[PDB]
Amino acid sequence: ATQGVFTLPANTQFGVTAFANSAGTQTVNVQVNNETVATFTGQSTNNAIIGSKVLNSGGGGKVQILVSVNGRSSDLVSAQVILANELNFALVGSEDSTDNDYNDAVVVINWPLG
Amino acid sequence: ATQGVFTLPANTQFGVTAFANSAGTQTVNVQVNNETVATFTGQSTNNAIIGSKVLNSGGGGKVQILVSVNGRSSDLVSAQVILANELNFALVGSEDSTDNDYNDAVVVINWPLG
Amino acid sequence: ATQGVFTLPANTQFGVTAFANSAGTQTVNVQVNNETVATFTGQSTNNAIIGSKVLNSGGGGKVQILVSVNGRSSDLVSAQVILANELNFALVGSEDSTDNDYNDAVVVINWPLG
Amino acid sequence: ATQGVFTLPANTQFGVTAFANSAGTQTVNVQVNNETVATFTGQSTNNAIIGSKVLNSGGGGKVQILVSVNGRSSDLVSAQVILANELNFALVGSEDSTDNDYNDAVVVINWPLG
Ligand SMILES: CO[C@@H]1O[C@@H](C)[C@@H](O)[C@@H](O)[C@@H]1O
Ligand SMILES: CO[C@@H]1O[C@@H](C)[C@@H](O)[C@@H](O)[C@@H]1O
Ligand SMILES: CO[C@@H]1O[C@@H](C)[C@@H](O)[C@@H](O)[C@@H]1O
Ligand SMILES: CO[C@@H]1O[C@@H](C)[C@@H](O)[C@@H](O)[C@@H]1O
Ligand SMILES: [Ca+2]
Ligand SMILES: [Ca+2]
Ligand SMILES: [Ca+2]
Ligand SMILES: [Ca+2]
Ligand SMILES: [Ca+2]
Ligand SMILES: [Ca+2]
Ligand SMILES: [Ca+2]
Ligand SMILES: [Ca+2]
Repeated sequence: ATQGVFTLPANTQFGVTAFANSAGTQTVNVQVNNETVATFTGQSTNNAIIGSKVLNSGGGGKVQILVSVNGRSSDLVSAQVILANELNFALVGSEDSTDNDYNDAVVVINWPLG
Repeated sequence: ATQGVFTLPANTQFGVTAFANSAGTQTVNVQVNNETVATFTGQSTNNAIIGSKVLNSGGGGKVQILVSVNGRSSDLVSAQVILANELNFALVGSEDSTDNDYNDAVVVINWPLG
Repeated sequence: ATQGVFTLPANTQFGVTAFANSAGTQTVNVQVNNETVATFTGQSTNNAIIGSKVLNSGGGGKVQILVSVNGRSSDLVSAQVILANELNFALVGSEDSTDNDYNDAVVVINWPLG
Repeated sequence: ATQGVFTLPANTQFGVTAFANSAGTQTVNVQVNNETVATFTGQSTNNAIIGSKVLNSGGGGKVQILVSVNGRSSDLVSAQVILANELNFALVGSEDSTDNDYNDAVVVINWPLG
């Protein structure tokens, strides 16, 4: 199945934060309604934050996360969880190799903000 | 029900990251096996990161998040989600007032690292 | 926080299924747009299905689960999870006593159908 | 990523329930520590329950769900959600055709029981 794609409510501010846990340098691409709006590039084997930004979901609400290492697309896993029918988390893990820890880049999307 | 309490595998490193979205200064206490190991204090209405640390779950694996604003306990909501039977997110939201956005402090715990 | 309340897309068919794990007879009330549309009454200490029905979320999309045992409201826990940005689960546990297993009535809501 | 594989606590009773939403007849295979312990076969386009059993997780706690239609493996999506650090749901969807609704067989695993 496709992973890393989420439908947010329209015109909503959201946070996106990425962490790295790999020998490989991670590139996280964030798209909103099919346009790249953020890029995080970094490397850590100890969960360093490689980016955190506030974005708007726009008219369409479509948010897509892609992860690559040296140009190779990482395999993604994702889900959305809603707490108290209002607090949302869109969650991504990614795997750049074959150990299947799925933490090589970890991406957390959160809304609402403010 | 009690919220903000999670059982991690023993002696395992985990990331804890807190975000703020409130007029109130947030205090996030992180306890491992019933002892405070970290406290994050900060203020933001724009999802600023008020703390991010790597911690160890210790022998018992018990991790508890408590949130307060000027000595008043916030109401917590939480859940744990596991992707691909391997990547874990323990998620906390909190409410310090009456609008019920539950984002006033948001805490994300992730494991494994590395 | 309020638990057991979920916002579904309007005019959408959904499944609701309840399981019992308690000495006490469970009465699960399902409200759609603030009107009772199903009542499941049963008893089991071994996960018997006490109801499974197809319902419609109607104009407003509001679904609420309440559980009582001998007329006393059980404490609820809940969350929603979405897989592949499409497959939805709204999940409820309930506690009728002091052992905090939260499984005394378990309620699973799933959509879409068909 | 591999989907439909879950680690339960050892030697633990759990519920497994399968629902169908497809023109295709669903065959759901349940394995405990790499051996089949149940098979559910049925058809519905209205969320009928095609199986519900109580099973034991065995010494290793490994539970796997596989779904096929007329011998063809369905694509799976899955996650586990834990409420109140106690109440567990392991969730599977599956897709047998081209519409990507992932509901064609839906499997819910719940524990603890009792
Ligand atoms: C080469 O493998 C990459 O780096 C290692 C240090 C591990 O983090 C592994 O999960 C990652 O996929
Ligand atoms: C006074 O209320 C607090 O501050 C506001 C600016 C909002 O973030 C609200 O959610 C928060 O509870
Ligand atoms: C009296 O307590 C009720 O029945 C027992 C058999 C247990 O299922 C317990 O969780 C439940 O709350
Ligand atoms: C042929 O397609 C199968 O049957 C249809 C009635 C739908 O349920 C579709 O999701 C399913 O994959
Ligand atoms: Ca890896
Ligand atoms: Ca890694
Ligand atoms: Ca608030
Ligand atoms: Ca707020
Ligand atoms: Ca109980
Ligand atoms: Ca019980
Ligand atoms: Ca389908
Ligand atoms: Ca279908």
